[PDB]
Amino acid sequence: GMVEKPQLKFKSPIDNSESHPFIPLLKEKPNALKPLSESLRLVDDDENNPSHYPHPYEYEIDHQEYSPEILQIREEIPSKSWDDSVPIWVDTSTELESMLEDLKNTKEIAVDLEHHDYRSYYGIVCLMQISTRERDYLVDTLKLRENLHILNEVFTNPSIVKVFHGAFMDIIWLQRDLGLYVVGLFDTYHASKAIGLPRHSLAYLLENFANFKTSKKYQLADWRIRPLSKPMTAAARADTHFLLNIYDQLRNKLIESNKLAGVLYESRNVAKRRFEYSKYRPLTPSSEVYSPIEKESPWKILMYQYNIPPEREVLVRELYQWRDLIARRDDESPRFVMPNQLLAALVAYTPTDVIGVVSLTNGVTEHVRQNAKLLANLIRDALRNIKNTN
Ligand SMILES: Nc1ncnc2c1ncn2[C@@H]1O[C@H](COP(=O)(O)O)[C@@H](O)[C@H]1O
Ligand SMILES: [Mn+2]
Ligand SMILES: [Zn+2]
Repeated sequence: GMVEKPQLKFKSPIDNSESHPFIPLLKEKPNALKPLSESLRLVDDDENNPSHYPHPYEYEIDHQEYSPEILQIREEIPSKSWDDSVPIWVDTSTELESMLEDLKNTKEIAVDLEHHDYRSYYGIVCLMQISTRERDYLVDTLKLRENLHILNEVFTNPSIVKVFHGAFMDIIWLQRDLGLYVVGLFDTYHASKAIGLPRHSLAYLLENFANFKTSKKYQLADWRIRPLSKPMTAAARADTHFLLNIYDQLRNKLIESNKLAGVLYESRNVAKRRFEYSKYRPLTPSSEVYSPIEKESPWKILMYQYNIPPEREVLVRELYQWRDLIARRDDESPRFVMPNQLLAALVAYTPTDVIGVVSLTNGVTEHVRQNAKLLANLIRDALRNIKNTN
């Protein structure tokens, strides 16, 4: 019901302090063209972007040649009958070792991930789905967070195609939490765009090429929950179960129209994307680097102007910074700690005692309840500074 925070069980404790640029969790580097040595270094300051570590597989992604059977129009392979097998649950190092052995014997695999960001500061990968032509695997990325790095042997093997649909964030999530990278990517989203299909979503593809109606009733679900519910297990399996066949049809159509190279180019760039803490994000925002984005109100005085008075912007900002520090401290998301509507509510009514803060017509969060005095003090200070100054 309450769902105990899975972070508590991680072997390596999370760090939201952000005292340095992101450091790749990679310790071993298979399918390497350039030693891991030249990898873990640093790219000292510059106007464009401040000191940071580079993408450990950037070289191979540019140099590693593609498997020849990707440039060939081949007979497509139908997805396996859904009922002919059960998804294989993987949450043990041994189960993980056998799946790995199995993945090494493929020409291509379909991959997907499920993520959670409400009860975590940066967020956490809760599930990984991997399909072969024969079976569907469901990987518990919470319980095997520290072990999953061994999949790099396949995820970076250019001889095996890894099919994802719109992997722009997956690539980010894979390195940030599991130190996994991808070399040999084929993005079906970029494939759909190149061909010019009317719609480019996974759901559109599943409905038209696999006759599977999808449900947006899980892109808001809590993937941290163990065990997975039947309907959630089915929805996760569906993201990769039909993908290899969709891959065949799109690949062939691309070759047939001479647009494959462009898709592979687009895919290599999705794979080269690097993760960095907002504190060290490059000045000019680009699609080559990902830094945490605020899923809420515009930094400081929001545009959702709940009729936010003039003199009350210092207050607004202190609330924002306070919220962020607490979120980072307890490793929670800002909205869990205090949603903008509530932050706005405090600014609008400016309660100055505990009673005023907890009885806010809007209702209150646990963090605001536990810090009611601090907030009432913070607010009282803000007012006094107003009546004063001018
Ligand atoms: N519509 C959405 N709103 C919010 N988060 C989403 C949405 N779609 C996907 N996500 C997040 O992205 C993860 C992967 O979704 P997908 O790319 O559709 O497999 C989910 O488990 C969510 O954490
Ligand atoms: Mn996905
Ligand atoms: Zn999914």
